[PDB]
Amino acid sequence: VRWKIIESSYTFIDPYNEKWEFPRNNLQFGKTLGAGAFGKVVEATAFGLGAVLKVAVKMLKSTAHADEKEALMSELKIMSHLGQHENIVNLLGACTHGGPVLVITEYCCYGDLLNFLRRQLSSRDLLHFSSQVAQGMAFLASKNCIHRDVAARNVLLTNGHVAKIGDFGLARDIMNDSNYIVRLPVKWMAPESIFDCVYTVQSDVWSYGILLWEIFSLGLNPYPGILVNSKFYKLVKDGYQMAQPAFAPKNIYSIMQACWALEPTHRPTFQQICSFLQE
Ligand SMILES: CONC(=O)c1cn(C2CCCCC2)c2nc(Nc3ccc(CCN4CCCC4)cc3)ncc2c1=O
Repeated sequence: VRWKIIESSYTFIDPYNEKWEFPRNNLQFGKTLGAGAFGKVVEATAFGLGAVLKVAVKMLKSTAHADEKEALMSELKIMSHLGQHENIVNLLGACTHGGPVLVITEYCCYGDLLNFLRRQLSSRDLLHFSSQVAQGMAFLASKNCIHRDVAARNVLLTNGHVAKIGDFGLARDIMNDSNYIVRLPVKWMAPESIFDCVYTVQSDVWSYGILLWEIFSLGLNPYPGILVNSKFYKLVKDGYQMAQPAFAPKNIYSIMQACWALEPTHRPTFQQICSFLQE
């Protein structure tokens, strides 16, 4: 679904600090980048932030009620508490008074990784995206935070084509995206998450392996030509794994295979992945 802080790094608190408040009159809205069922994000210019800056602003749609306004405040609260990292879309501000709740984050000018992969690209660039995402994920794991939608569509590229992850669950067009199965991104999910609804850092690691396959296939849909149905679930349960992508060095495919261990404890950690990638 969306990002979640779990217990045991140690979790002292379950996450609004008004230090983040920014005046909404100092934002000018531009184009819409995307929207979900209850949320949307627009690009904006913010004047005097922290500096005149292109930023992304997340807000509710008209269709949202108090339940959704709370999920948005709850996302703002998680973001305020995690702290900053180069490979996360960072919180910059919020407007929680004088109007609808606005959450202000870094704008990533190159858009999403999936579309970038699909549109020259070098092997070193692919390895960098892979490392950048792994670093963001190790950061989250170090904060006892689970992502639960790791996927190329959910990695953004900013200046220097540096990759960032973020919690885009409220602004993700889920209802009109057939990769979410009546709604879960099943082709990216670990078996324990499909068959037991269990979600852990290790389940995120499985999804990371799927992301790697997307990157090194240059954006193929996972499990090419295979429909999500009974046969699909039996395959993954029975240990079926996608073939090595055309642009993956064998050592990178070995990371995927490791991420896809059926036993979650036999999967690597994100720090181990970063370490191996740096080598
Ligand atoms: C924590 O809250 N932040 C988010 O939800 C953000 C959402 N999205 C997005 C995450 C992906 C899903 C949508 C919001 C962002 N997209 C960009 N960059 C971006 C630029 C261009 C495109 C393409 C725009 N066009 C596509 C067709 C018509 C418009 C997409 C993303 N920069 C930041 C964010 C968030 O902080």
